[PDB]
Amino acid sequence: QQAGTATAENHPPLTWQECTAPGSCTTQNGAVVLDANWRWVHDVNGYTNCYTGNTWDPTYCPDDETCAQNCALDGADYEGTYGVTSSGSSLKLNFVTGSNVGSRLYLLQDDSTYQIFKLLNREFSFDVDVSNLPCGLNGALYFVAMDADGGVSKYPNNKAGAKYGTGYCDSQCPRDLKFIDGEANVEGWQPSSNNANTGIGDHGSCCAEMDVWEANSISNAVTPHPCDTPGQTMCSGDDCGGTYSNDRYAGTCDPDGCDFNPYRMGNTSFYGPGKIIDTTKPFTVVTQFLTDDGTDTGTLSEIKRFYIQNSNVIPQPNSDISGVTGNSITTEFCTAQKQAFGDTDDFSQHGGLAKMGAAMQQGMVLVMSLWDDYAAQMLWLDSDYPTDADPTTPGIARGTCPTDSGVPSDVESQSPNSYVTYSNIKFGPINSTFTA
Ligand SMILES: OC[C@H]1O[C@@H](O[C@H]2[C@H](O)[C@@H](O)[C@H](O[C@H]3[C@H](O)[C@@H](O)[C@H](O[C@H]4[C@H](O)[C@@H](O)[C@H](O[C@H]5[C@H](O)[C@@H](O)[C@H](O)O[C@@H]5CO)O[C@@H]4CO)O[C@@H]3CO)O[C@@H]2CO)[C@H](O)[C@@H](O)[C@@H]1O
Ligand SMILES: *[C@@H]1O[C@H](CO)[C@@H](O[C@@H]2O[C@H](CO)[C@@H](O[C@@H]3O[C@H](CO)[C@@H](O)[C@H](O)[C@@H]3O)[C@H](O)[C@H]2NC(C)=O)[C@H](O)[C@H]1NC(C)=O
Ligand SMILES: OC[C@H]1O[C@@H](O[C@H]2[C@H](O)[C@@H](O)[C@H](O[C@H]3[C@H](O)[C@@H](O)[C@H](O)O[C@@H]3CO)O[C@@H]2CO)[C@H](O)[C@@H](O)[C@@H]1O
Ligand SMILES: *[C@@H]1O[C@H](CO)[C@@H](O[C@@H]2O[C@H](CO)[C@@H](O)[C@H](O)[C@H]2NC(C)=O)[C@H](O)[C@H]1NC(C)=O
Repeated sequence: QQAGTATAENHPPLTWQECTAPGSCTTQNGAVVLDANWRWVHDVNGYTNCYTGNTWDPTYCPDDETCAQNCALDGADYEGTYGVTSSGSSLKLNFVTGSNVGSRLYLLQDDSTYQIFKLLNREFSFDVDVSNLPCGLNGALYFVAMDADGGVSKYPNNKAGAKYGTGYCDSQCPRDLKFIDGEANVEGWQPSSNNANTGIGDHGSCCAEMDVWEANSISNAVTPHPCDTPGQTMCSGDDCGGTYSNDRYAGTCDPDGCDFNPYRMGNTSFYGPGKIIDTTKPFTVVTQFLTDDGTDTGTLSEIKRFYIQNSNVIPQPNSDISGVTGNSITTEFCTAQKQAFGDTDDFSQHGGLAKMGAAMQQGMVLVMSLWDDYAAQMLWLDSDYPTDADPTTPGIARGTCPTDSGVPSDVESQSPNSYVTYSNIKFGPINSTFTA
């Protein structure tokens, strides 16, 4: 994709902190950028769309390469079109703005380069307000093994780069992306039946993903997802696997992950409105990525979670699922959880924590997003899933929402002013970001 000139691009600023020890932190002046899929794509020599609704225009896009040469990604009116604002260390993502639904943003080191985090033997903390996230919505904060430059050094026909939010990948090997590896996704494009703005092409973009936070006011989950190749790679067709291929398990990435959602793990009292972590008010989420020998070069061995609300430091609750002990993600936990729930252990198949840690070694980009779910209505996060199962069977119930909830047309109409706000990001050594 070319860099368009019709709408100006300016990245909202966002501060965050690096800490060396508890109470000893310094401020980084970051910024965020909107993902390429949200942008106008048009003729590089004019203003005619290359893509409208969910249709490519063959005049500009007779094939993937020509399309990328002929078409430009343009700038974003962050507040007015996309409902994205920032102030100091706070980033607020509104749900519906006009016809736009949510957003996906990346943290920048500079105007052409994503910030890279090396998570091994480190701790990441942030504050969040999920109070205005009802059933069916997901405010996500997570890491993916994207290239820092958005692909530009590898793919000459990508001139837009990180400045325009190119290069996304995740453990679903998403095929909905309009540009992957300097090519458009026109040649095998199939418009979505239920989303007027989207489709699925032959190309997908795979990489490992550490889902630190997927949540609404009902439920949350923390979920690593390994891939066979840790960093960004292209896949083709149904061999991509992931949510939108014929078979989610056909590819090189684990689409399910090894998840810890306290409600799903048998403690419904812990997280939600008025609960131990009371989602009607903001709180702090701390996540630690521990290694087997406690050093920067050890193998990822344990992912731990603490919450802070009203100055009370509260560990993740223990699992109350038979056979599955503790409050953290480890190989033992993941093996046990898949067995107890009767779920396929695709996590182990794609290298588990060892491959997650390999991705962490490559460096990962911070993503903050807000979305609703055309495939599964977020039922996997906040309801009973699958819907044919007995909600009393361990693993089925993940939150309080009914199985009719979360249909995009319903929640976009009923809760347009929903939002998620992330703030006070802190990163550093274990125990450096909070009062252990
Ligand atoms: O007026 C300006 C300009 O508009 C152009 O039209 C734009 C329009 O402005 C945008 O609102 C619209 O944005 C949608 C994108 O087309 C669409 O691809 C994107 O799809 C999302 C999907 O809705 C969402 O569920 C999905 O969520 C992912 C999360 O982000 C991740 O965190 C999680 O891990 O995984 C989930 C599921 O995959 O992400 C996809 C994107 O990958 O939704 C956008 C918001 O509604 O784009 C239009 C262009 O297509 C118009 O063309 C111009 O003429 C005009 O100037
Ligand atoms: C759901 O999860 C919550 C949070 O983990 C559980 O509450 C916690 O239960 C533990 C074990 O009983 C409590 O720990 C104990 O505290 C007492 C008194 O301070 C101390 O004597 C013991 O040595 C132990 O440390 C803990 O206080 C409590 N945490 C909170 C924040 O309330 C709860 O039991 C779980 N509910 C269900 C139904 O499983
Ligand atoms: O964000 C990427 C896509 O996510 C899809 O949600 C999936 C979750 O990311 C994944 O962790 C969850 O895995 C389930 C699994 O499907 C189920 O069989 C097992 O019992 O529990 C796992 C943990 O909840 O799967 C869901 C659904 O595929 C979104 O549906 C999709 O829109 C989005 O692009
Ligand atoms: C981070 O702080 C925690 C909590 O103070 C430390 O964990 C404690 O470690 C001691 C042994 O060194 C144990 O007796 C306690 O039971 C632990 N508490 C908890 C909550 O786990 C931990 O060692 C610190 N990490 C580092 C790298 O210093």
